[PDB]
Parts: sequence; structure tokens; C-alpha cells
Amino acid sequence: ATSTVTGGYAQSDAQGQMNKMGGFNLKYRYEEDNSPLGVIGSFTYTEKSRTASSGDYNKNQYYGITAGPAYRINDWASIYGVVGVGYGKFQTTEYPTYKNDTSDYGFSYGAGLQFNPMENVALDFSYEQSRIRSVDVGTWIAGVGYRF
Amino acid sequence: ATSTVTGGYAQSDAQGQMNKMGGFNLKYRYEEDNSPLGVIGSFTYTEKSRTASSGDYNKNQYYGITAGPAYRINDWASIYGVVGVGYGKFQTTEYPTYKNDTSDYGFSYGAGLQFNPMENVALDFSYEQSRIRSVDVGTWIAGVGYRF
Amino acid sequence: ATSTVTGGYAQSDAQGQMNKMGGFNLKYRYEEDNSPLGVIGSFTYTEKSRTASSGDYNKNQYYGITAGPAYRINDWASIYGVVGVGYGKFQTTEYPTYKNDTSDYGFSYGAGLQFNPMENVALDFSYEQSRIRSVDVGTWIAGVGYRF
Amino acid sequence: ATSTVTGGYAQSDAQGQMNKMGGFNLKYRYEEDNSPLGVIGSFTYTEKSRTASSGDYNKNQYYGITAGPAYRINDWASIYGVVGVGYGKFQTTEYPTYKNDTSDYGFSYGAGLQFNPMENVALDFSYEQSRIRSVDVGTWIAGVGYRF
Amino acid sequence: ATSTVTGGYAQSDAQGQMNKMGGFNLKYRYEEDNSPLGVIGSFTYTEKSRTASSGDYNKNQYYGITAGPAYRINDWASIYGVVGVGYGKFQTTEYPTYKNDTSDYGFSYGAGLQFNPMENVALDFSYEQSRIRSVDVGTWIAGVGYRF
Amino acid sequence: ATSTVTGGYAQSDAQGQMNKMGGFNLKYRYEEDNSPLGVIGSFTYTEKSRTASSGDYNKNQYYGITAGPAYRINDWASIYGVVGVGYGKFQTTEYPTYKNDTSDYGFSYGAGLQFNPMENVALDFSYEQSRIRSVDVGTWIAGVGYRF
Repeated sequence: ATSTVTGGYAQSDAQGQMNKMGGFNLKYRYEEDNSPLGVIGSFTYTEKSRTASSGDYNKNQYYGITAGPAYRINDWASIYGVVGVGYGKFQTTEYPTYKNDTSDYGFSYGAGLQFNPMENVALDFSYEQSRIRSVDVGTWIAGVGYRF
Repeated sequence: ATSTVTGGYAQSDAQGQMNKMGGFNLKYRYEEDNSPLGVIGSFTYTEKSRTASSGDYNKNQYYGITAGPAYRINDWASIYGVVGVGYGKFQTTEYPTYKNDTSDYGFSYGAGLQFNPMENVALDFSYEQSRIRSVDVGTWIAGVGYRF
Repeated sequence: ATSTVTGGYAQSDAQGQMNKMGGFNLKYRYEEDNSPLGVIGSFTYTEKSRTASSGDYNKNQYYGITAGPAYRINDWASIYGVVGVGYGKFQTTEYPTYKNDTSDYGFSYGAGLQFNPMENVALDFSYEQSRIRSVDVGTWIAGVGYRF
Repeated sequence: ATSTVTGGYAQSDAQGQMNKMGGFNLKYRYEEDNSPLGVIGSFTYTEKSRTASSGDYNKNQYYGITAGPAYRINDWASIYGVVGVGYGKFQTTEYPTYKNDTSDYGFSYGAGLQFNPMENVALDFSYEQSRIRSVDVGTWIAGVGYRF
Repeated sequence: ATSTVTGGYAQSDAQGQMNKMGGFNLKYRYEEDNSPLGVIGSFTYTEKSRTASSGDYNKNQYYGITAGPAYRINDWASIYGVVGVGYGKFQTTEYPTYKNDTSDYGFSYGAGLQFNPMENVALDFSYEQSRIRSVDVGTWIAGVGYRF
Repeated sequence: ATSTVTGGYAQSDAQGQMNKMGGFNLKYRYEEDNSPLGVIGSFTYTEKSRTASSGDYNKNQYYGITAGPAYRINDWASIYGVVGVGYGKFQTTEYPTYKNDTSDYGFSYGAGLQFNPMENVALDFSYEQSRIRSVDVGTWIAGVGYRF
């Protein structure tokens, strides 16, 4: 009966050192008109590239694909929790021509909320966490969209 | 609870001169068994290519991605309105080898109806309009499908 | 209100001779909290490759894309029926360099069931059948997933 | 010591029925300043596509890659003979969606001449023949270029 | 009988405003042991990208493919002249999503020299000029390589 | 004045452990009619893939691109030496989804001979050696071809 589609800026940060990996998030939620329980799917992508004067180049990409239950608390607030899979791809080119690329999948989970300040508008805020090998990647998301 | 999937022929026409740009549309609608309000997403794609004896070639493609509320009026009729984004890509090859390609996005909106002459069948008719720079693109769609 | 996502192993077998074509299936089902009728979409892909000492190589791929109604019988059992389209691609390289590739679409249908031994878990079992030219392809699927 | 590069129009014709398959040829020849014997390599590509009102579509492509000795007879005339490999790719889409593609290699040979009406100019005329399965493909070529 | 292969840095500059477009050049020359006249082919590629704080992005690429006679003056010096074709591709993305891409071919010519300070070593210096529409692109090249 | 084109089987072996990496080589040589010194360019490619019951997969590819002087000793024998660059790409997928890919370039050199048992035929035998990081890759080649 109702769908909400939001998009915004996402920012990841891993165990200390990889700095801030920037990007975006999209979410699609569905609700019934006569039940407070629905579902929400999320797509997050962040990245960062570090080049140089030397020549050494490195590029990190993070993908987060999650889904879970969403619960409407009142006409202007809802909360949700999501689980799924995180994917990271690290590229490194060591001057002048050595190239080494590694990728792996890991478990991902998250939780968020949505507010409806106007009935057809949504403000979305969530946090997502992924493990991937032994590196804990945490991402914060602030989005906006429409409920139709 | 119910979904309806329809597909058909789409035909676009822009501010006068680009002639008839032909193609297709697909829509996916979802309804609850106990609410008349649901949602519908639409995908439209049209195109046209003009070649020659000279050599000058041009190709225009239009993409329309929209979504919105659908309201069931009775067992055989429903109406919906959609909003989203239109995308146009104009290619021109000026003989013998000059190539110039331009693309942009714009706001899109539309409205339609669906009839169910039999309970598991749907007849879909809609009109979509996109702006894209200063060119108003209007597309008419007639589709058929199944409700399951 | 509820979604169930399952994945598993799929195994196809065609009119006698193509042996067992192995692969996978994914399904996405949606249910309302206050109606036993919902919908389920299915994606199946199987394949097989036969090489040699001689050199003759052949590769067969099968894709099945179906959707239909799902009906919840009680808290732990549901049944569904699906219809859609099957696609097959047969590749053959006759030594030392002749290559012949053929592909076509046909009608597909299937039926299955799902059990929920725990409320957020699903066990999925279905059978899918496709025609494609004059070759009847039948595929068996056993999957597992989560309901959220 | 000297090179000649020519390009022109090529036209193939196979055992009767495939009509005229149109396209192009490029050749690169090399000569020594103090020997009349040199070498020449050739690249030929032709094609034809037949569409419809019905829907049946077919596309034929021919590639010819050959090389051999070139002999300069006087300051304005040379003759050459080439051998190598021909490649043909036949595509057929039988309405509404059956697709069948076949390709194979075969022996190719050819012979030609070049005239130099001015010392830095060349006029090239050759004929190429390929077998490929049991289909004899014969191609005529008329090119022009520069000797530097 | 002898070949020389050199590579180096290339830098283009067009009618005033496009600044310095950086890149590389490769050349392959061939000589006979008993004639001072031979041939040389050249491949040049340069580029430049300008991004921003605003968002407007532009990317210019230049390709130069030329060939011509090379004349050995003594054991350590040779001169050559080349002619061929220049290709330029200008990309521009006007924020937030307008994209306009244009490309064309034009005549190219150049001239250079090579020194052999040691018999198996070469130092290459040349200048290339291309027109392309009405924009005169001039490129300077300094390369090094081996004669074998 | 004369060219010789040969192709054959190549087999690489690295410092002990990577076993036998199989593949091919192509060479193009050019000779003048009145000098025993000419040039020859070589392209070598070998590979090996190791899969499993477990799931761990690894794939190694080796590319060798070399060129150098060729000297004709008599009407039936010639010797040559080549230098250039070797490239290796090692892929490893650690079950169930970790992927790690590394590539680098290194110096390559080789030496060979060619016999002409008949004037338009050639038998080619060479050995190529590449370093690439700290791994010494040695490849043996036996080819056949035509002199025209």
C-alpha cells in the first residue's frame, strides 16, 4: 500500500586507519495501510582513492546490501533493523607497475529510523556495520525521500 | 497481496519536430487485498534513428523511470499518477566523421488507468511527460498484462 | 508486511539426453499481515559444459524467470504456483574452429511449497518446467532462507 | 626502405546466392631500395545485413587476412600473390526470438597488382578467394594509397 | 635490416587556450643496411582533465597516427618527415548531469630527427601538428630507445 | 625483402614449484635480400589453472613480448637474440569468496634459431627467460611457419 524511497550521503570509516570513505545510500521501504510492520531494503556504496607525487595509488570500495523489518511507531516515526552482506574491494598499484587487488564478502547489519515531517516526505538516518575479513567497517547515512 | 505486470508499445513525440520516437513500456503495480491504495512503478524507453544517402546519422533515445500511487476504483478500474525522472540521449554523426553526443536528465510525470476485463487480466493506458533541458517529451502508452 | 527470500540448488534435466544441468534458484515472496494471499517471483539458472581430449566443446545454459500467487495455509506451510519464461542457450565448438550458437525463449511454469519450521526461517521446494522449441526442461529446486 | 599503404572498397560474392557483401580492404607493402622482391599484408572485411517487415534478420560478415611476396616489375607496376585465412560469421534471428550464430575459418588466397602513376602514389587492384566450410567466397578490391 | 623503437613524453598545446595536454609518443623505424632511406611510423597520445569544486568536468584526448620517410645522414644522425591523421575527443559534463561529447578527425603532419650517440641507442625529438576542425594542435616529443 | 612467420607451442616453468604453464608463441622476422642481418619480434603467452573439490582456484598467465637482431648464417640456418618485457598475472580465489589478484612486469630476454629445410619453410626453436619480481620464468618454444 505505501512505498518510501530515500537517498542520501553515506560515510564509512574502518578500524582506525582507512580514513573517511565517502558515497551514498538508497533505501526502498514498503508498508501496508493496516499493519504497522513492513520491510525495507538498503543499498550502500562508499569509496576512496589516494594517489600521489611518487606514483603509488590505492582505491577502496565498499558495498552494503541489507534488508529487514521496519515498524511504524506513529504517523511521523518508524524504526527498522537490517541484515545482509558487505563487500569490499581494495586495489593497490605500487610504482611503477605492480598491481595487487583483493576482495571479499562479510556479514552486514544495521539499524535506522525514518521521520515523516509531512505525510509524503521522509527523513532517513541509519548506521550500518560490516566485518569483511577482520576489518570492521561502520557507515553513517542521512537521506531524504518521498512516501507515495 | 496482488501484483499486476503490464507491457506494451510506447510512442513519444517532442516539441513539434523530432517526429515519432517508438518503443515500449513496462509497469509493475502492487495492491493489498484490503485497501484500495497501492503503488505502481513504470519503465519507458523509446527511440528513433535517421540515416541517409549523404551520410549524416542521428539517433535519439528516451528513458522514463517513474513511480506513484495507484487507486483501485472498483473491480475493473483503477487510476494512478506517477512522478520520476526522464533521460534523453541525442547522438549525431556529421559526415564524414564528426560525432557529437549529448545527454541530460529532467523531471518526469505521468498518469494512467488500468481496466480488469477478466480478474487476472489488465489493460493499461497512460501518458507520460518529460522536460529535459527545454524540450517537452510526451509519450503515450497502451499495454496489456496479468494480475496474479 | 512480510518478505521471504530463499536460495538454493537447482538441477535441470531435459527430454532424456542432456544429462543433469546444475545451478541455483532464488525466490522473493511478499505477504500481507492480514491476508493469506501474496506473490512470489523466482529466478533460476542452471548450466553444463562438456569438453574433451578430441577438442569438441559444448555449453548449455538455462534461465527461468517466473512469478505467481503464493497462499499461506497455516503458520508453517504455504503453496504457490508460478508462470513466466524459460531461456536456453546452447553453444557448440566443433574442432578445430567451427562455432555454432543457438538461443530461444519458451513458456515456463512451476509450483512449489514453503515451510516455516521457525517463524523467521523458510525451507523452499519447487519444480519448474519449460518448453523452449520442442525440448521440455524440468528443474527441481531445494532452497532455504529468511522471512523478515 | 619504401612502404606502400593502400585502402579501398571490397566486394564479396559467395557461391551464387548470398548477394553482394560490401566493405573494405587495407594493404601494407614493404620494398627494399635494391631488390625487386618485397612483401605485402592484406586485411579485408565485408558484410551484409537483411532485415524485414516480418522480423527475420540475418547478418553475414567476412574477414580475410593474407600475406605474401610482392615483385616490382618496373617503376610503375608490381604484382603480388597472397595466402592466409578467411573467417566468416553468419547470424540469423528467426522471429520472434530464435537466434542462431555460426562461425568458422578456412584457407584464403589472392593475387593482385599495383601501379605507381606518380612515384608516391599507388593504385591497387586484387582478388581474394576463400573457402570456409564448403562456401567459396570471392572478393574484388580496388584501392588507392601512398608510397613513402 | 635494422629497427629502432623509441618512446617518450609528448606535450600538446592548441590555439592558445586549452593549456598543456600531457602524454606520450612511440615510434618504430626501419632501415636497410645498404640504403640511407627507410620509414618510421609514430603514435602519439596526449590528454588533460579539469574537474572542480563546482562540479563541471572536462576531458580532452588527442591521438596522432603518422608515418613517413626517414633518411640517415651519417652514423649518428637521421631526419624524417611524417604525415597521417590526428583525432581529438572533447568530453564536458555540466553540473549536475548534462554531458556533451564531440569527436572528429583531421590531417596531421610532423618532422623530426634521431641521434645515435652509441650504435644501439637512439635519442628522438619531433614535432607534430594537427588541425581537426579549426583547432591547430601542436605537440612536442622527446623520446629514447634502442636500435637493434 | 623476405618475411618469416612462425607459430608453435610454448611451455613455461618457474623457480621450481609453479608446474608447467602451457601455451604458444608467434614470431615475425624480416630479412633483406642483400644483408644477412635482420630483425625478429616475438609474442609468447602461457597459462595454467588449478581448481578443486575444496573450491580454491588459482590462475597464472605469462606474457612475453620481445624483439632483437636475427642473423642468417647460411641458406638453411639463422640465429637470433631478443630482449623485451615479461608480464605475469596471478589470480587466487580462496573459498568461499576471497579473491586476490596480483600483476607486475619484468625484463625478458631470449635466444633462438631457425632452420629452412625447404626455402619457404621455417622450423623455429627458442628459449625465453623472464624475471618479474623475484620469480625467474623460463619458457621453451618449438614453432613452424612460412618464409615468403
